[PDB]
Amino acid sequence: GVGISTGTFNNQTEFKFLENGWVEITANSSRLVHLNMPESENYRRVVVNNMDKTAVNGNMALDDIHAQIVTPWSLVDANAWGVWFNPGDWQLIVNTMSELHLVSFEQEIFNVVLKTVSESATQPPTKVYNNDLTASLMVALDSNNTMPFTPAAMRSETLGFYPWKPTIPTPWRYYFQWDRTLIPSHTGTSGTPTNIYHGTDPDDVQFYTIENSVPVHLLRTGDEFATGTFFFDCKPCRLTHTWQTNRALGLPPFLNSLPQSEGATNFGDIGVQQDKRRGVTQMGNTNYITEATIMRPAEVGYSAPYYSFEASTQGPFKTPIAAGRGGAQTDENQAADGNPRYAFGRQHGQKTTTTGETPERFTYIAHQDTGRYPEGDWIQNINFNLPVTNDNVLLPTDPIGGKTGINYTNIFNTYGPLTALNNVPPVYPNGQIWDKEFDTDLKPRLHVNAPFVCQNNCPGQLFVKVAPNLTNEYDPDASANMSRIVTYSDFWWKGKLVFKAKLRASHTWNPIQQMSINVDNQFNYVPSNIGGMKIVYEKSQLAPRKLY
Amino acid sequence: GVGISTGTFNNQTEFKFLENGWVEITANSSRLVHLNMPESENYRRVVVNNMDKTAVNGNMALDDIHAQIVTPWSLVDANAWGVWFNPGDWQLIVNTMSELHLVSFEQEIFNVVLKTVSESATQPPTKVYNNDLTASLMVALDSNNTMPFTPAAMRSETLGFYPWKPTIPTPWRYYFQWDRTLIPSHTGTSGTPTNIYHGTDPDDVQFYTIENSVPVHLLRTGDEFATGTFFFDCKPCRLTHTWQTNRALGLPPFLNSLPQSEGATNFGDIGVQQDKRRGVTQMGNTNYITEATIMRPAEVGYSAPYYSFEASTQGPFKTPIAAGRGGAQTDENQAADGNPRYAFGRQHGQKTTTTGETPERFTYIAHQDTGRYPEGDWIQNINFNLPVTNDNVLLPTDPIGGKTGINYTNIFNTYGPLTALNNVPPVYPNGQIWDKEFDTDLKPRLHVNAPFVCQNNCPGQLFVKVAPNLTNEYDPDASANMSRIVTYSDFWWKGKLVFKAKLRASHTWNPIQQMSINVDNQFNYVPSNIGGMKIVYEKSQLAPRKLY
Amino acid sequence: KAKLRASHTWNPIQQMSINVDNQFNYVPSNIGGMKIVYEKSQLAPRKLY
Repeated sequence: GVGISTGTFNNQTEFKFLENGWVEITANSSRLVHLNMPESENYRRVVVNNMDKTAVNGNMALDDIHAQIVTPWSLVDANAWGVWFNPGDWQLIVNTMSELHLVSFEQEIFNVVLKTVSESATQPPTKVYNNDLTASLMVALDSNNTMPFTPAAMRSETLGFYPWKPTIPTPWRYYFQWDRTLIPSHTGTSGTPTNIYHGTDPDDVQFYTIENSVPVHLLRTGDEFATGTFFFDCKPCRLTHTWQTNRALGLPPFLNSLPQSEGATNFGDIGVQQDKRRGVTQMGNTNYITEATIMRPAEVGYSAPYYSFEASTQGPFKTPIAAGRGGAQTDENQAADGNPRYAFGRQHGQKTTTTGETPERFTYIAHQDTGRYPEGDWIQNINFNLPVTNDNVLLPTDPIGGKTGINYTNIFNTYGPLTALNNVPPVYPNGQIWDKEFDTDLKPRLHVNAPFVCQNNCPGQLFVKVAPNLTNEYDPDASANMSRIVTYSDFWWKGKLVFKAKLRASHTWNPIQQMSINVDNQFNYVPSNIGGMKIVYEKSQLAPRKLY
Repeated sequence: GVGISTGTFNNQTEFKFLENGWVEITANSSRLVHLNMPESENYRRVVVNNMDKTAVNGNMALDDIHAQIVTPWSLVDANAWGVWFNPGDWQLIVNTMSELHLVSFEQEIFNVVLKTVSESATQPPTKVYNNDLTASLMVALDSNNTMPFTPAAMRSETLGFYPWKPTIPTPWRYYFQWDRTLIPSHTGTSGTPTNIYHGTDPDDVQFYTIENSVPVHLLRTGDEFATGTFFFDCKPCRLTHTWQTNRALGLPPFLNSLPQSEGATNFGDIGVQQDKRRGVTQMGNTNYITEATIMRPAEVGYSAPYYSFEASTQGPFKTPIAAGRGGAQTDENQAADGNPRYAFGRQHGQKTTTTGETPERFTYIAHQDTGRYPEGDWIQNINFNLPVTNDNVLLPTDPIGGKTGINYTNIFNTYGPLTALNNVPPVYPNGQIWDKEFDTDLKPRLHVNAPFVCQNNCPGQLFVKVAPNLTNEYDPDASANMSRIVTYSDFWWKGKLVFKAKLRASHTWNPIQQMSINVDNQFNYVPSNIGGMKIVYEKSQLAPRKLY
Repeated sequence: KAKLRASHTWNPIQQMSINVDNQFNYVPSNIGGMKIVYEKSQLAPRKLY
């Protein structure tokens, strides 16, 4: 009814321990969503063109030319870790569990309130907000996944992370087809390369509308819309990292001489010469069996061509890399490729009382040792004389193509049938939870943006829009814009995400690295005297696991 | 209730494939309709008289004198192709099906909103729109077809073609009886012909009101009106055209000499003289058997007197022609008679962001070869000497009545008992879907405006009107106009039209002409950067069919 | 065994058709010379993601 509520606020996460060390995690989340009427009631087709920026030779990485369809609908997106967990629940899950399953997902909309602004133009020009009890909110649930899938976590435009703060939805848009061609150059190149935007191929035109595809529900004040329960079928995401490289697989060599005194410089020693040892190598012309030459079962990780831009029908793009380097060799100073860098605003983890429009940034360096250190690689000739000569090695200090800043590791690629690698780790709080698999014949082995991939079907997207509120003067045969009453809405969203985890067990004599609070990160978890909150990122794969 | 919705937006078309190659097409359509209170609450009887225009000799085709009854009700009319299908569904139906049945039709009205304008006269004179929760909307459904049938597609006044755009209904009116007499003339005629409007015959006066004929429902905000399901009984409309003329029926002549080399000028030849052949003719005094003389089973198409104005009790009108010419001989330059010409506005297919009040026009040239080429006809004497003499042929260059611009084909008529012809094709998007059969004793064989004719009964018309909102001062004994509160309405219309089609089959070695998108008509199906949309017309009978 | 396609967008789809250019590739000549010109097979688009 008019003065009857249709739902209940709930933002609790529960832990229900089953038998055999399985625990059912059910995270609830509720928000207050503020929605304005759209700027235009029509679908647009806008072409973005920053050709003045890439007209300077060398700046071809800054390309932004694309085409998109601007729709009057808005999207409610809750596909991020920080929507469902606070740092206490995340510390509990990360420290106590070993693997994670994704079970189900629901959402609903209740307690709709529509108000109209009537700006009484005084000399202090005021505005009185009145309830419009007969206005409607239009809600479309794309359960068959007919619309193009747009995850909002990649643009940092999901729901907010604080339960006591009102949030906004994202204006929806999708990509339209275009053709462009950009020839690269460098600073000090004679002439201008081709920088051409061709247009649209008629064989690839797809124009989607919400009205022709999805049934749209009209919600007044006493109405309530509830999505049913979707059920996932996914692979488990493991909360442990591996440390073993190719240099630490299998049986170590037997030491015939052990140290007799304590110290960091009392080393052990194999008492056999390198040309008198036993074991298997893969060098048919070499009697040396060392730690770098001994045969391993497979290879962990691979080398990829890093900072490689590939061009296609719609312009250049960067090549994605599955796992980057990180650990004792690389810091914030030592720049690497493969580690993602997140940017976000005050709604998603930045300090709420900060000044300026510069976002907050961090680079996520994972714990799994599956990367490569490109400054220590080399090729050598198959003759394999051990004091190697100048013209028999390919070093990373040798120029490729005459360019002194390019070596062979920039174009190297060692992916093969012996390559083993790991899935991507979850990133709290800004990371995505699930993702959709590509509708192609040969599917990729992993995604670099989400730990779960719903294979057959994913949860349908939820669209929302304020219904048009017309005035007395309205002529559809006139070419001008539709004149509407200034209306906005407030509704309550409530979701429920259910997981399933397994409690970890101790295997070693020594303790394990855990997530804790100390004197350094103390004031990152409490509000300030004004109420400024923030959410700093936390690691997810803390405990180690033996690979082999 | 007040804050409870009473319906659901739906604008999807479904395809449900049955057995034996039959598919059930169910098109849904929903709109938002904007309705003002009427200008006057009374019925009027207005006589239109453009006698100053036809006072000039020669302009008697521009007659507009009639009489009509102006009612305060409005009509909701959804009898057009573009209300139910988008160009994708139309391409699917036209390319894949062969015939079309019309099954059922429903409509309903829900989510009524009534608002009053109270213009607070400030120096920036504003107006505040307030909900009137106790106001009513009057809805009359003429299910027995008592009112005169007025199809709105002939004046381009149906509902809009875009689902995301609000639409308006049409103010209802019907024809009243009058008598007029106009004698034609030409430029340079001595004197003035009779141009007289007589008046009304008392034997033919019919004054219809909605209140005395139809039960009227009163709808407040929580109310919902739903028409039941009407069921059609109609002949099927075929989506294939015929190409065979009278010159291509039956067995061709046997060729005694075939060409020996390829080329466009290596012709075949019948090796028999024209006075030595066999076969049946219909010339009792002629031994020549040629392709023009050989007997055919019947005649396809007919000749009609074209641009012939007939006069009757109520003035002159044009004579309708069933099928006009079109193809290799006629273009937009070569003007023809019989092909319809549509005019329409921004609500019905014109570019929405265009300027001016000039409508958009197109001439629909069909594919069926059932017309006539009047420049190639001739009569000749029954003596039939084959090099024909000057005074033995009637040519289209010979003047009829001494007039050099008139030949005998303007007054010719060859309709007979041997005439075969085809039904009218559907015109997307502006064409009518169904039509009512005349309530006369001898009914016409076809209509030139709709492919379906509901014979016994048709769907009843839906009338709508805002109920009167009186003020405190109201005196019915005073001769002045009723003073009302300025009120308008917004309601949602939702219809459901069900068809039945049969999937086509391939019969020939060669492919068939289809409807496709290419580089010419590419930007006719996508919005612009402002949101300007348009709907260009598409052909409906694409595949050929053998007549005999 | 095939599955009939469905319409998803507002705009039409590119189809295979006969026109004035490829007209005489599907009929025999006056001597009987026939030919078969190649045709494309993946005409309609599909969203990848």
